[PDB]
Amino acid sequence: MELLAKTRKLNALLQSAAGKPVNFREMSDTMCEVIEANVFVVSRRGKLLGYAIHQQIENERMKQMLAERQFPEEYTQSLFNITETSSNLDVNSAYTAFPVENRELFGQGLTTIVPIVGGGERLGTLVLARLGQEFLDDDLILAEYSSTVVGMEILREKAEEIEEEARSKAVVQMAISSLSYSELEAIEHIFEELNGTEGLLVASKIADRVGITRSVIVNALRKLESAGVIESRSLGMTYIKVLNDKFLQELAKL
Amino acid sequence: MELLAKTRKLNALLQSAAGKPVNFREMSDTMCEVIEANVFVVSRRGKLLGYAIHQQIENERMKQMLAERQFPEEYTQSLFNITETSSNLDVNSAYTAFPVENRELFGQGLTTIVPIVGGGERLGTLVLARLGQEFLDDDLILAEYSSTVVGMEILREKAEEIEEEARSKAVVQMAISSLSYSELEAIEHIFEELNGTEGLLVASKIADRVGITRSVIVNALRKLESAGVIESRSLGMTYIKVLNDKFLQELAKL
Amino acid sequence: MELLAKTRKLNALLQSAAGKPFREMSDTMCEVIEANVFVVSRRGKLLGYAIHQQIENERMKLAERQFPEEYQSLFNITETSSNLDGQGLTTIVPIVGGGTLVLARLGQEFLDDDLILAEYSSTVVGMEILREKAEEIEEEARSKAVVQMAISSLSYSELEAIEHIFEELNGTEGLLVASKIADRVGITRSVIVNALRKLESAGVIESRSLGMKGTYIKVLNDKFLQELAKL
Amino acid sequence: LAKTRKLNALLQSAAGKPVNFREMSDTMCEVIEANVFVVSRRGKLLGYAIHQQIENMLAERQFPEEYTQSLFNITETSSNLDVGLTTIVPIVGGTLVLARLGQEFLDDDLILAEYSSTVVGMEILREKAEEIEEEARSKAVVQMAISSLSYSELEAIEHIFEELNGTEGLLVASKIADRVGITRSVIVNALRKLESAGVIESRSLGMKGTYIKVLNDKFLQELAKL
Repeated sequence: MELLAKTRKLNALLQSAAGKPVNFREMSDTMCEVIEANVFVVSRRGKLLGYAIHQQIENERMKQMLAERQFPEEYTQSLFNITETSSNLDVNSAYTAFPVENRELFGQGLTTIVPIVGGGERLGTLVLARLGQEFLDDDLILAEYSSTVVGMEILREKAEEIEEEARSKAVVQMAISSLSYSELEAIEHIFEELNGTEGLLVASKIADRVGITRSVIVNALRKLESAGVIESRSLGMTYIKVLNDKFLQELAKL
Repeated sequence: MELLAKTRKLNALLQSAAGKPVNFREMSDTMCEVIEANVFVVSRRGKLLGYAIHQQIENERMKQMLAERQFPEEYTQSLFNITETSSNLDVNSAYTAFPVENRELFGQGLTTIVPIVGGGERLGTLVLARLGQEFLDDDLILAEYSSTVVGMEILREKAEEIEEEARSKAVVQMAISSLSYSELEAIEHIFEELNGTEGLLVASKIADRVGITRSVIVNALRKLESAGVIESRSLGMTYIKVLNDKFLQELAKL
Repeated sequence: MELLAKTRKLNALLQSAAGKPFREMSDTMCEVIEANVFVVSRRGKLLGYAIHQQIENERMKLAERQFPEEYQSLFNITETSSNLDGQGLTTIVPIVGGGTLVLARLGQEFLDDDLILAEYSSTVVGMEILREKAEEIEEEARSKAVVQMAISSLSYSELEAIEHIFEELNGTEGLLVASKIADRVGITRSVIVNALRKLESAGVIESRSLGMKGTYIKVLNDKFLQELAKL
Repeated sequence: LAKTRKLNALLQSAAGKPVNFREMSDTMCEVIEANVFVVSRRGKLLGYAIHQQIENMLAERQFPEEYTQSLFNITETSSNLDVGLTTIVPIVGGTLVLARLGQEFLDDDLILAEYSSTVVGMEILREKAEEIEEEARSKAVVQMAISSLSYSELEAIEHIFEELNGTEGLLVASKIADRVGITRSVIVNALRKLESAGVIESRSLGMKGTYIKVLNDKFLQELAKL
């Protein structure tokens, strides 16, 4: 049919959103439009990475599930049993997206569960729901097309995390490479006095501890701030803020 | 009726290849199978990023340009004029994938040109060729859906190449931070004597013609070999080989 | 007679001035040697000096930071040469090997009490000149690494933005209107925002706003735009 | 005795480049003529050299606990401490300890003992600074290599060295593909990226598999998260 129309739009979104970064919200919105049904891109753990509502049913049980952006733990592990595409599931199924729970009112309450694979592993679960039309081969082409693209974008987000988790640690260590012996001993006792990420630094409370100059403490802060690890601010008679997630971790290796 | 059957085949490859290739040969092979037509994924400058033949054509006019993995300059800048899916462009054209001398046999010979765009930038050009019948909405979906994925895969490669081209320089620079002054000036004169990637390191004069210790050259070479920059092999009278594309470039800064 | 008192002092200055090197090391010798000090580079440059009596001859007077050179006998003076050149005298102790220490004084002529305070110092100087280079190549290369790390975090579009951003600034600092760059190539402004963050994350730049007037950006790395000028 | 200042001059006027203060201990031991014992503040024998071998555990790396704490509160130069003479000179900006049964301890012997005690400090600080230099750089390269990976081969690398259970070992081809379900070409691309940064140095051995040897001290550790 003129399914070609609904694919060009789905493609047109992807044909700019391609590259960085990954936006599951705007992506689920387009699926919601071209599949003409509710969309729930669900993580392995049951977390909602993105979603979009085409037809909204007024139910405190459901809209709440959407509020934590988390599905019930029992229902989450149930998706693992679904290995292949399971189309048009009934309101009396253990997989339905319609715990209404007066299901007589919901005769046309349908549910489609397409697993989201990145080849090597099941990365998530695409959940559909609709009250108007049956899920045909037409609606499955768009659902599976999307599920494949989601899988790539989940594997990308997970790849880019591992990349940056290591990159951030790398620049932290290079910043440490800059320090002298005293400057390191300085930095250690500095962030012990703070005991966290933010705080005010009493530079006179140190520099008497070991007899090392307060000017040494200045180098140690500039070198870190030079590599963007921190950023200090002149505050009365010094405020420092850590700009790196892994800085505190790598520092705690005495 | 199932276009779905032809989409599952295409989807099956895509997810089961998300694990980092990128392989345009594998992609082209499947398209050629599900689209049921010849596939030519063309780079911006005419290079074939990938291909797969469904129907063996008979001219060595094409069998040589295919053997060269490169399209003519004239035909390439012709592809820029195509801004959107052009379907079934005769054999009488300037866009046809069948440039022949004997055209009277290729009346049913056709061509379809789907552009490949991402981020806003025209990345490549998908080209289809078939003798059978005209490309239907059936094939146009599979063509456009493929051309969309090829787009975001080209963008992956360009971002991962930057990821690597810059990382490689970082490893080089990090190895240079290990050197002393004498250790550095040694490396400078070593690869001034080589005048290339590989060569034999005499150093019987090269070291003491300028007056550089033969032991400080070892430490300098061991440090470079530590970061995987180089790799030396032994002999009576040392052979060296640069394993980093960007090492020489970064070293050309005094 | 106890030279220990004069060598305990000199030593108690180097333990404190351990690392972070010659402007203050020259003051060190000028005090304990009690003579003018001139720490001269292998090629003439003044790495540090300190004056004790200050002959106001002005055939010499140092903001040149470079002598009228060629001076070449520090060439030729391979050993400590005491009391060269009234008693306007000079002691020249070599540091060159693998710079040069020059002492000047009106009065005594170093005695034998001695250059052993100068030779002692002249050795420590050499170790700190060797420290200078090692702790320079360390930083000059590591900075280039941080920059390349920052660039590796960019996408193709995020890079295209950066290439244009600092092609507009025409220098180190300046105001940036993120408005128009998005219109010159047709890429999202959020891309420009994302690109600037990745640089600012590694401390390459700083980027804080000026309202709708624009965003002010200041490059904090000496090696950024250099490495950026490579295709 | 200006040559006696020139002894200590060119003995470490090399100076330089790396830090080998075992070669420093004999420099003092030859010229102060002494048994030299460069001791860390906590107790480890950072270096030593013996001119006068005594018919007398140095084997090794630390001293008697409350002999070290005795040295700690020797805040000043104290020569001829008897018991076989003894001289203890502080090293701080470590501890230098001398001993002899010969020309006592001259105050010229003290000059060279005190002057050396200063140069030691500088080279302890230099060694310590250029060690933290290394230890951090040794981690930076590992993390650099790890950033090159993606989802699958991080998981591949995680399982590989988990099975290796140590530094070196043989990897049985595709026996590993069972336990992660990813293409096994992924494993190769993983091992290649690591050894491209000097983290490993592998070797293929035909139908047996592939041998691998970790070359980075900090790789095994940093990989342990997870």
